[PDB]
Amino acid sequence: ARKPLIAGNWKMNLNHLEAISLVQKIAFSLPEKYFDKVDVTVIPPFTDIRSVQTLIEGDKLLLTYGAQDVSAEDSGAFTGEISGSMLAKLGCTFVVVGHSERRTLHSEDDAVVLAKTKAALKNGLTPIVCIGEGLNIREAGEHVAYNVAQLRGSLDGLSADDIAKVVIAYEPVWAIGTGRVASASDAQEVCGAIREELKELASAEVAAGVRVLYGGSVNAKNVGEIVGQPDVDGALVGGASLKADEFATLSAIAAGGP
Amino acid sequence: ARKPLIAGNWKMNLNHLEAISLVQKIAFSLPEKYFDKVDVTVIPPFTDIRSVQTLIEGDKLLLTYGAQDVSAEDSGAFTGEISGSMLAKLGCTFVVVGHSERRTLHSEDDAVVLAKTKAALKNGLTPIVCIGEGLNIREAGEHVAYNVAQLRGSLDGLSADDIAKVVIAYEPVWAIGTGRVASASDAQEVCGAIREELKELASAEVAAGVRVLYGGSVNAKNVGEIVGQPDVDGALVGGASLKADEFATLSAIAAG
Ligand code: NA
Ligand code: NA
Repeated sequence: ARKPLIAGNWKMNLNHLEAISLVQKIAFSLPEKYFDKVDVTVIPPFTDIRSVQTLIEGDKLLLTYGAQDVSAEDSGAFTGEISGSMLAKLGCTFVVVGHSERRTLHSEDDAVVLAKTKAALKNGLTPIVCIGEGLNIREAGEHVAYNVAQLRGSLDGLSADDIAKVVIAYEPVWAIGTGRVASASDAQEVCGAIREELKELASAEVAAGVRVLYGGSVNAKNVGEIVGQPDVDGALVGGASLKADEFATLSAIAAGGP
Repeated sequence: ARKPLIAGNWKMNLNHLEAISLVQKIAFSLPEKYFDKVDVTVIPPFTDIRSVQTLIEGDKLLLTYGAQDVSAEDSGAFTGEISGSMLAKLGCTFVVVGHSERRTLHSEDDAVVLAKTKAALKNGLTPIVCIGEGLNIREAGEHVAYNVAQLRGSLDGLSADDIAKVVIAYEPVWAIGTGRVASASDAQEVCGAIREELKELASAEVAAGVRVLYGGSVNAKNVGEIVGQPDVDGALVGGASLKADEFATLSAIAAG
């Protein structure tokens, strides 16, 4: 009974004028009947969010939107950082936290991701909590255990009510940017284990409601068998999200077609 | 002479509505005649820049604006980062690089700051390159050498033409948000040392034109003595930049 979710992570691409054009094209390419069957959200750079807000609200589009990161702090002397309250006032629904690129390039560990998750929740945003193992962990066959500890650390101490407001994204690092998408059974194995660990972290009933996404080289050609898996509820899309035609097509596939 | 520069670093404060309100108030409070004697820029959070751009351009205000950070990378798979071309398209004039809060909380070293400086220059932005020593360095009397070392690292290998396009902000860490402003003579000591080092990294003529700011608990009461020093060309303002009247007053003081 979990509604599919497609989240388009633009990463560091597109100025505010290109952002408007991309969202216009996506909205025109994806017929409105599909939003009854799938949630579709675009996640632009911070500097683009205002422009996307005025478009989506002005035109009454059914796309939602979100941000690529958030500060763990409330307002204060944190030069360069963006607060949950700023994102909430812009009408963001989602915020990605702990993406692999930020865990590695900006030294975000599990405790930092937890603090960002809390800041998202305090401001009414839905955090997309990212986890995923490296090729070496995978090649050693210890990927399930690796992702479980990441999940435990990144949600540590949250109540059942709080966990019920998060989304989890499994993005194996070896699948980010590489054209090497996980097979459906690979995604299913880790996403099934994620939900099973959500049982202990916050009751079985909320475990069955939390949406778990696969991310990593997702496109219109591979999204179908991946999202079709019983424990995969959607996709965190990277490079495909910058291509209006492909992003709309893969979103419609995730919905189950017409 | 070098034209004074006042830069209001809002830090992580104000949503886009509050941003519109603050910029409107500053512009009303600082008469246009002052802009011939001082450059005044506001530096809002990324999410406020579109609203600030459209207001300043739309209502033809004389303030400029900038951002609080920029990526070293041109574009691509850097979730959460903002590129120099994104900022240039929004009409930003300045970008703060290497603020103490980012050097400490976000592990930005001299090499990262240099790369962000190059990305700023690549996109026609004016980087405000921040340097400054901690309390312990200062108490040992090692402050001048520490800041010169930081400066040489943050500009390593830049041409003289490229250095002429940067601004330097000396912000001792012990003065940031603490109310422990540097004395005028202490600010002059380091800012003069910075300009002296710029003569080596670039040239005498370039060093004579580069604007060197002081920051760290600046407000209307202490700005005058500090910016009146010969090698101090303005201020990088923290909390007072959020108070339109105070920010306008310290700007008018800086203009003479
Ligand atoms: Na599914
Ligand atoms: Na001066």
